[PDB]
Amino acid sequence: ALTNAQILAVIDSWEETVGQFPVITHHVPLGGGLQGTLHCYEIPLAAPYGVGFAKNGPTRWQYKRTINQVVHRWGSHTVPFLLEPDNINGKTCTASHLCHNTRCHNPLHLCWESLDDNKGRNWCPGPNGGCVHAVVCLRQGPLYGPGATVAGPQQRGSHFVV
Amino acid sequence: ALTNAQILAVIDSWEETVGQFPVITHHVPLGGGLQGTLHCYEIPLAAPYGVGFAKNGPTRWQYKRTINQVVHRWGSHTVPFLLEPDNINGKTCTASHLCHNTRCHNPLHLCWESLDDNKGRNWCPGPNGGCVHAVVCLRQGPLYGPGATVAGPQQRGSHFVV
DNA sequence: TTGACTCTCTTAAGAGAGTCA
DNA sequence: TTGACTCTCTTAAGAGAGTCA
Ligand SMILES: [Mn+2]
Ligand SMILES: [Mn+2]
Ligand SMILES: [Zn+2]
Ligand SMILES: [Zn+2]
Ligand SMILES: [Zn+2]
Ligand SMILES: [Zn+2]
Repeated sequence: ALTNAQILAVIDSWEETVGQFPVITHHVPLGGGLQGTLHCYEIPLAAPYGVGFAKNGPTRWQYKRTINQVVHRWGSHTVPFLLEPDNINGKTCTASHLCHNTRCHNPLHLCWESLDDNKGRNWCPGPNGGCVHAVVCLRQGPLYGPGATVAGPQQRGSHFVV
Repeated sequence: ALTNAQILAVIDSWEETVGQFPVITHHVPLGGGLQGTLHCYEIPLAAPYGVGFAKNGPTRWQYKRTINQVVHRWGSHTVPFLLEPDNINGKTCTASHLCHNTRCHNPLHLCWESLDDNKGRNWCPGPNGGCVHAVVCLRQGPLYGPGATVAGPQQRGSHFVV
């Protein structure tokens, strides 16, 4: 809600509730042939999810609280960043999963960045494979690799140059 | 429907028309602090675009040919790949701009791959910066770099560990 | 047969808001 | 007030198909 005190109280209640989600250990590629361990705090698969939480999509949730007799609602991963600017360079700020695990709500696995920055982490080589993200990746992106390209650049005639 | 010879004739007509598009020389980052040059064959900004071409969206075009009284139509960048498989690993193949220039129709700047592989090239460090794409990038992706993250992972209490 | 427009759809990273009990 | 559902929207890489002359 409007007051900084009210916002801190929302963040604190959110953290307390998410802190009771089951902690699931995931072993993950870091890049460079190395492996690490992440501890994700995962929202349940089905109702009930926790005080204040409800599912609005297969992998989408919202957090809601009643303040001054009014309901206030947020995307479930946006709550840690309620005191941050909600845009950057004219682009909407988004909650970005460093662990690439949608159900996870561990704020130590989230950052707040443009949708382009967010998406791009899917292909990052990782913190031990050359990640250059200023807010560093926690793991190699799940889509990093050589790809599966069916056909490369080609011409039949002689009209084009690279 | 269309025979192999007829499909080859469609590709040849497409190449002959695109070959006459304005050729624009662009200096581009290759990764590793090096600069290279790409030559893009750019479809015009407004009609007329060239024989067989029409705009279906702000940055979308189609190629159309009528053969034996039947109208055939293709996405304007898909024509080089009409003799290739149209899916791989259960994913639809898409025309993917190695030059990251939508208006460009140079077939030496296109490859044919899943939409995820396609998107991922936006963040590639480039052919002289560590590209691991099996069909190699022609340039560093426009979105490669440290990013502009507004807020990183953080908690107010002590409920979480990474 | 052709040109120049029109419309909606896909994907996978993300969102907001309403209906009931 | 809190819970458990419903619906559609945004972005930026990509698509198919209709209408009229
Ligand atoms: Mn993400
Ligand atoms: Mn692309
Ligand atoms: Zn996590
Ligand atoms: Zn990274
Ligand atoms: Zn090009
Ligand atoms: Zn590459």
